[PDB]
Amino acid sequence: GSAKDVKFGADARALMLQGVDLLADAVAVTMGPKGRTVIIEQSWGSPKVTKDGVTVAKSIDLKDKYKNIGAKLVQDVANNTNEEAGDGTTTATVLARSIAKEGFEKISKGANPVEIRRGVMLAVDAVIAELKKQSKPVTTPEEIAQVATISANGDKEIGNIISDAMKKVGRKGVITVKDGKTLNDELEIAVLKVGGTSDVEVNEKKDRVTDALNATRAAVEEGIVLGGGCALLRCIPALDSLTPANEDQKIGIEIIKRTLKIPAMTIAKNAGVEGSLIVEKIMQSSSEVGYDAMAGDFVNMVEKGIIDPTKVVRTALLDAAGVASLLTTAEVVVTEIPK
Amino acid sequence: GSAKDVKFGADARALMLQGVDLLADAVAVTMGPKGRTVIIEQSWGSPKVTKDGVTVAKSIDLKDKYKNIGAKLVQDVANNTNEEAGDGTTTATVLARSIAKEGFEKISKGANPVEIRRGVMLAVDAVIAELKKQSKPVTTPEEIAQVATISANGDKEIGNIISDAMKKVGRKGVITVKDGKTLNDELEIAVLKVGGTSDVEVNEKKDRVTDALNATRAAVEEGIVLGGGCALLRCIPALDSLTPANEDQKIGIEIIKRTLKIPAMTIAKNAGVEGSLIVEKIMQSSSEVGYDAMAGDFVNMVEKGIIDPTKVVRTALLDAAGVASLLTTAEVVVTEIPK
Amino acid sequence: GSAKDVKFGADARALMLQGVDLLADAVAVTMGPKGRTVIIEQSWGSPKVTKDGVTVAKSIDLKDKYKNIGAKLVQDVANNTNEEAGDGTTTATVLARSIAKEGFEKISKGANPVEIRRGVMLAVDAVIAELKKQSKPVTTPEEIAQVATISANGDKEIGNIISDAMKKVGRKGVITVKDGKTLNDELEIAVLKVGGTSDVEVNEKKDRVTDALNATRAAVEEGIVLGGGCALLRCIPALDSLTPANEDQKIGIEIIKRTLKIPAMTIAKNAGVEGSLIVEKIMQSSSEVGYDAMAGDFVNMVEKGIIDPTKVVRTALLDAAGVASLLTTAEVVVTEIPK
Amino acid sequence: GSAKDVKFGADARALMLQGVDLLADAVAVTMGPKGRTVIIEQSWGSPKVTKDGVTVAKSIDLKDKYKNIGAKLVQDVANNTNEEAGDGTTTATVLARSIAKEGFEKISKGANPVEIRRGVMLAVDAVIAELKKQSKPVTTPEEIAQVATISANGDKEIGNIISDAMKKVGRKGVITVKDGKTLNDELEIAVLKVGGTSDVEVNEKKDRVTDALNATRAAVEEGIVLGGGCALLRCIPALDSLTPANEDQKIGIEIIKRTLKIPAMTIAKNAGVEGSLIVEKIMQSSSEVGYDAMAGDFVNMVEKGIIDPTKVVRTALLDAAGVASLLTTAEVVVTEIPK
Amino acid sequence: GSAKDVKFGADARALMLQGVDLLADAVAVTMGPKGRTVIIEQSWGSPKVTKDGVTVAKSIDLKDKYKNIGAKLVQDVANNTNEEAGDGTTTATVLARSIAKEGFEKISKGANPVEIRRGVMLAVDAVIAELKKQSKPVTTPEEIAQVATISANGDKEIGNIISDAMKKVGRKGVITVKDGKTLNDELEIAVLKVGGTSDVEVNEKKDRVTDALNATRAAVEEGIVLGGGCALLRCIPALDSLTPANEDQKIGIEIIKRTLKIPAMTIAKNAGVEGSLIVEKIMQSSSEVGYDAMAGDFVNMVEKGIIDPTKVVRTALLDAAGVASLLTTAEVVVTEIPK
Ligand SMILES: Nc1ncnc2c1ncn2[C@@H]1O[C@H](COP(=O)(O)OP(=O)(O)O)[C@@H](O)[C@H]1O
Ligand SMILES: Nc1ncnc2c1ncn2[C@@H]1O[C@H](COP(=O)(O)OP(=O)(O)O)[C@@H](O)[C@H]1O
Ligand SMILES: Nc1ncnc2c1ncn2[C@@H]1O[C@H](COP(=O)(O)OP(=O)(O)O)[C@@H](O)[C@H]1O
Ligand SMILES: Nc1ncnc2c1ncn2[C@@H]1O[C@H](COP(=O)(O)OP(=O)(O)O)[C@@H](O)[C@H]1O
Ligand SMILES: Nc1ncnc2c1ncn2[C@@H]1O[C@H](COP(=O)(O)OP(=O)(O)O)[C@@H](O)[C@H]1O
Ligand SMILES: [K+]
Ligand SMILES: [K+]
Ligand SMILES: [K+]
Ligand SMILES: [K+]
Ligand SMILES: [K+]
Ligand SMILES: [Mg+2]
Ligand SMILES: [Mg+2]
Ligand SMILES: [Mg+2]
Ligand SMILES: [Mg+2]
Ligand SMILES: [Mg+2]
Repeated sequence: GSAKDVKFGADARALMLQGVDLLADAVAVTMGPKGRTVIIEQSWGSPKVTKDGVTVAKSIDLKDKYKNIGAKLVQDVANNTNEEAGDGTTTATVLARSIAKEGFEKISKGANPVEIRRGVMLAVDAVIAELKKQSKPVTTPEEIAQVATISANGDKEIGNIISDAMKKVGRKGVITVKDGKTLNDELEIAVLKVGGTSDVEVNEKKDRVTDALNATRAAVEEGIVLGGGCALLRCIPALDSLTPANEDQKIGIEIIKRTLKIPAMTIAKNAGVEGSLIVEKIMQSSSEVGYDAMAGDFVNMVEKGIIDPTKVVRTALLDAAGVASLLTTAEVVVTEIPK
Repeated sequence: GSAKDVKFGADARALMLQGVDLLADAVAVTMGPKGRTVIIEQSWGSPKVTKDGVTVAKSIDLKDKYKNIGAKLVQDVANNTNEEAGDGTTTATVLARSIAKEGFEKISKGANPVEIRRGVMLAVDAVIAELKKQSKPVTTPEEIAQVATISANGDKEIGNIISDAMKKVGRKGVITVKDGKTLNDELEIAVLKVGGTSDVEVNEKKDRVTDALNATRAAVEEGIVLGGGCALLRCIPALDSLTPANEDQKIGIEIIKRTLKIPAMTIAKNAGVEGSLIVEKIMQSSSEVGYDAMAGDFVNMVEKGIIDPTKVVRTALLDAAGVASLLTTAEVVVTEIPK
Repeated sequence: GSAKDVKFGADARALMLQGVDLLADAVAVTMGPKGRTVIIEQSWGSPKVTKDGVTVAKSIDLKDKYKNIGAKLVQDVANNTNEEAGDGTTTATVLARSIAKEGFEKISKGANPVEIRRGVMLAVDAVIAELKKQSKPVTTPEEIAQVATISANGDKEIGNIISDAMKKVGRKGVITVKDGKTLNDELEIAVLKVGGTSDVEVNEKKDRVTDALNATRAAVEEGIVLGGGCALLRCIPALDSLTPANEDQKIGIEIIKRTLKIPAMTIAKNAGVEGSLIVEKIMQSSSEVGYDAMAGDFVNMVEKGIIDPTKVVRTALLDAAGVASLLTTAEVVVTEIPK
Repeated sequence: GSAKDVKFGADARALMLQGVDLLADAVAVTMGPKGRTVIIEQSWGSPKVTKDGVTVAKSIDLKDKYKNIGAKLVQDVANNTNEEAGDGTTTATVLARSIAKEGFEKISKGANPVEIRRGVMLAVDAVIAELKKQSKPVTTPEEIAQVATISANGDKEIGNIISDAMKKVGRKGVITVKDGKTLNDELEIAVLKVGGTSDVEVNEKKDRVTDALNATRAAVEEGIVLGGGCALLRCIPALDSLTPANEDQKIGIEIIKRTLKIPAMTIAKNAGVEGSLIVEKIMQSSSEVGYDAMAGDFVNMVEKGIIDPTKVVRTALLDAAGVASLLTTAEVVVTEIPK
Repeated sequence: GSAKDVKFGADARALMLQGVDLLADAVAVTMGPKGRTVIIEQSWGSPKVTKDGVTVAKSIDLKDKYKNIGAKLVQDVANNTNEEAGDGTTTATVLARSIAKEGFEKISKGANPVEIRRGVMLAVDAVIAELKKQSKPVTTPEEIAQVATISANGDKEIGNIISDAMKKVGRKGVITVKDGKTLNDELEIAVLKVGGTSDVEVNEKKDRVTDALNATRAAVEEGIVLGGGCALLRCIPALDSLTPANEDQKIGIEIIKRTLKIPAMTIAKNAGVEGSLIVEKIMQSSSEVGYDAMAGDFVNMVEKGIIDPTKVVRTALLDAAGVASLLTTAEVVVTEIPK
């Protein structure tokens, strides 16, 4: 009914990529241990300070229709990752942005983006198989504490509290988080009360505790892989083994291969160092060796406790790859007229 | 009641042709195996990515009144083709655009567009008779699988699932598509669950599965002709045999004869090659020989499985020809004032 | 109550004649066998393509108040002709435009437009008497078929269907038209189902079938005269016989005499030839000889079947003449201020 | 849903710092004995004249979205300090502004604001421990009178009335303030009636009496420290003893160390003298020696009666530090479009 | 002739003070060893980078008429100081700004600014007498080297070159500066060639060499006092000894007494430390002890070589005080209308 504006070819792709880049640049400043926070103005009260990828993504709406379409697709990526895992939304956002950019710049007159998407799906399936091959189950409560601490932005006390809750009520016991009226966090028999002074602080801490609980639930329901994005880096040889069916599938496989390095470079970049050199030295190093951004040095991640649930990284990669690959098949964009 | 703007002669025809060209150019980028997708912004939620001709056509509304009139007529073509067949909307759209363009360009002071329309109807009846003469019934389930795969953008798994459903519940059994909550497609006794990661992917896959089911229902209800637009190409000698009654009917017959080459040229164009040379080599080739765009070579279509239901192409040609021929008879266009 | 704008003399007449000319030029492109169609944008859905004079006239509303007054008067002419006959609206529109133009052009300081209107009424009464003298009753079903075919824009099948209906249910039997769900027209016992592919096509065909039914009902309720506007051309000697009472009545008689040639010239003009030469050759020819526009040659009207009901032409001439003659008497025009 | 504006890096930090500086500069003109008042226009009646920090803070709302975000955060600081103590809102506001300013000015590419916030929390915990170590309980009613007088802007009669009320109904007795209909303050058995001539005067006096009652309740529920900001100045050696864990924690500790001098400097500034010299001479002086701004000379605070509840200063420092340190971690600010 | 705008009272004073503050804030960032540079856009070529006070002052012209009047007066101060000394323009600018500010702030209905100006003149005469009493003549070439190095922004090579030139051509010999075509500075028999790479660098170095030569010429023509603004700080007791004749002269004497501390505070402020504490510790210290900003510690000025010509400081103080005191007598300002 309403009048529509139709955009063709690389112009619409460029506008959507600008929107995706804006949303992903806003989200990616909160990734890793040395990541900052984002203040979102709240209409009815005090602003909200958050380090969560999905919370930042869902709060960004753009005036331009095509940039808003791209932003909405990235929000879909982040929301799907949040609902199916509870953690890993920033990683999914950066992976989706990388895949979308790689697919957009590789579109030519003779290229077939549908077969590129197919090759992306096969590459992601291979990477997921490698990740499942590289997982190790959680056998000790210390691993649970390490996972909770890593997912709580390196907070020892949150991990200790979650480990105590899992010891008290069992590994599969019901655990919930409710805001506390005191300065410190406490545990009741499980119910977690979050300490703080203002509502913004308790909300940020509650978001981090919820992320830690979701991540440790995923880590106990599935295996454990290395942290820092190195688990995704170790799957490049799996893609090297695969053979393409045609040129477009080769393009998609190379897109996924280039994207697999993105989380580690983002984590290093937030730490103030050069991500490319860090990733190159990680790949040249041994399989057990990774990069600690908080300490800023190459260590053994299992010993240091830098580990991630394999479910979180698996679902983040899958959602980001699927949505971005579907996006790259675009040729025409139809939007409503901005009345 | 409301004030009206009245436009005469070739100016209104040019404006309506511009609207038709815009809508058809938006639609035609999704035709054939190497066709891209279209993102349509949704008012209430995430945008919709589709490769369906009728879905793209129905979502385009223009501000200019005359361009909107042309777009509405092309939307009528696409909607009628979708309702009476369930597939072939893009072919009907491109055929309607071609017929409208040729009819508009052949209008002179002494020309009679009504007799041109009559000649167009005679030519289309002859082509439909030839298509019915060239059909072959479906006798093996492998033909059903080939038809479903071709109508599902070359997806082997969709064709296999539909063939399994037809084996289990019979050729005339009740089959429906419902969105799945898992990663892969599954069959229940028939009900199809569509796999995916996000809603956009499952919606696109559901649209393709519905297209495949409608096309295979048409293919079992009627005969089978060659794919790739070659079946419509083989009917040119039938038009050569026909004799006109006057000059206007000859003009209409030549309009239909030139339009018959449009689908194959569009399919080749989406593949990144020159449509004219492909169509010429197809016409010089044997009757069984057609052009495979995915493989990009001249093959035997029945052996390779590039086949189409004759009902789909028949109704697409009929609807497009009727509506476009009625359009070409225009001399005056009356629209409402854009208050 | 509301503020009014008052216009005097030839300026208001010129504006009103501009409005009348616009509406009549829009309507007259659909007159005769070689007439085109008009697309009218519909607010709630798809546009409507029509060849009907009254349908085109009723859909034109002008922003300018005086042009809209003229257009409204021409719409009155067309609607009265449609209601009292069911056919002949385009002929009435062109006759009304011609009479209004000649009446406006012949107004001077000493001229009396009321006596000119009186002379117009006497001339039209004489022409109607001549038309009644020249009529011949319908005695054979072939005449019914010819009348239906002529009134259905030369469609043989519509005339055959209507003749079959009149044979089945009698000449005065109840016959109605309802839209069909199939490709071809069919008859039930009388109910007519109209075939087609899209709603626009069935609507145009329904309008033509309704026109044919109304025209054949008029032709069976009254006599038959020659088609192509020749019947109105044959009444000029009747006006030559008449003697005026004063100068103004002579002016009116000459206005009607010049207007009597309008329909044939319009039919020839839509055929792409010179109307003046065709009318002159018809007048120099024999009484039985007329001009076939579809064949583009001078033939015998009765033998070829180009015949019209006398009631349709009689009422079209009467309505057009009355309204236009009343129109030409204007000196002052009062309109509302365009707030 | 609504369109959002996203600002990155130091620009958003500068805008929020401008908003914070505006609100804190408005608030800080009312600190100390030589502080002025603020008139806030009331929509429904006469304006309100107040010397209360939270009342001034809550009444300032800025049009610019980022400045409004900063102002809202400072309002959160002031409101939390008012709710948890009843007094010390101006001190909390100035401390929060100072901490936010130093945190913003120390942000670099390699700096980690989260670890800076951690160091700030450690330093504040150390300062709170020192304040608890330096407290002395209230043992005499003269101390209650001194605390009430200090918190009532040096009003002897308010302190005398509150001391009489505490003698009559006990230290923990229920005491409330109600506006009086007479010129002078009176006490009933406890209910305080505030004297005055106009509603503005009685409102200002009621605000000061409520502040005095809350402060003396805190002073009787906890210990007593030196006034004039000297108690917060005496805790710098406690920070000197502390050792950092890394560079960012050292930055945070130095931020808190520099902030600890803010209240005394502001009190001196409102008195028309140089705050830096006063603070330096206070630090060089003995522990019991502080600066009397009303007398404008260095005296013994306990003997002169310049004392503060330790709870008020403790909670003001804690709230200001927490909220400001959370603010300094900002990198991206998302606001609504000013429609 | 041209229309005039007249401003009365404190509004014009505030506008002129804003202009003076703008110019002085621009100039004062280049004072002391830790002073930055100023880039002034040149109309005909590359911009000019300078650390010279008069060069920055003369390049600032304001659009507002009253601010431009204040800026023009400060430019007069700087130009007179440059012409009569060759050095000390920044000190004169900051002294003039301080005197103007205190004079403007101390104007009341009963105050007499003319007698305040008189008291300022007596105070400045007393300070000049103290400066002449505290001077010591140059007896060694090492003192010449120290003076040249101090006036050349601590450049050892410039001081060495100037000392060599004075050894070669005598203490009163003719010495000039000409731009060099080589990378390093050289001396010919005296002519100084300034090294560098581009014109901006050689221009900045030439300005510093000219400043050093003018300062050492003044230092040999007159005595030597302590650097860092300590020489002006040591004259406060001389003002303490003076007795006023009335209240306005006391106000002027206190204005000069407060202004005498400005250069040292500015030098400390440019070094990133608190000027008030540095000045207080300098005044509490011994007469020979001053503050080295480059080393950032309290040292012996004569031994370290931080010395200034007494003529430069004397003329800077005299010019600044005279012009600013004349300015403070303002009551009415008349400007031209900005056509
Ligand atoms: N100390 C550390 N050194 C290196 N990498 C780390 C460290 N702590 C966490 N990480 C990595 O940073 C990621 C956490 O980023 P986060 O902000 O939680 O993004 P998301 O919410 O998308 O998981 C984890 O994948 C983890 O591997
Ligand atoms: N591999 C192939 N090679 C050549 N032509 C193909 C191939 N696959 C499908 N086609 C042709 O492309 C058409 C399908 O286009 P499609 O996007 O479904 O348009 P529509 O929806 O109008 O049918 C079919 O008519 C088929 O003949
Ligand atoms: N083949 C023909 N040759 C010449 N005149 C024709 C022919 N067919 C129809 N006509 C004339 O054209 C007229 C029909 O015009 P039409 O579009 O029906 O206008 P209206 O609706 O006002 O009758 C009839 O009066 C008839 O005499
Ligand atoms: N005579 C005085 N000399 C020095 N400091 C004082 C004097 N009276 C009060 N103060 C200080 O001023 C502060 C009171 O400021 P106030 O306006 O109450 O701010 P707040 O409402 O935030 O406490 C107290 O902390 C007290 O230490
Ligand atoms: N190392 C130093 N430590 C302290 N003061 C210094 C040092 N070097 C120079 N100064 C002081 O800084 C002043 C030089 O400032 P400058 O930029 O030359 O201003 P101006 O051009 O007005 O003299 C001198 O008066 C000198 O006393
Ligand atoms: K994050
Ligand atoms: K399609
Ligand atoms: K007509
Ligand atoms: K206050
Ligand atoms: K300088
Ligand atoms: Mg996380
Ligand atoms: Mg299809
Ligand atoms: Mg008709
Ligand atoms: Mg108080
Ligand atoms: Mg100098």
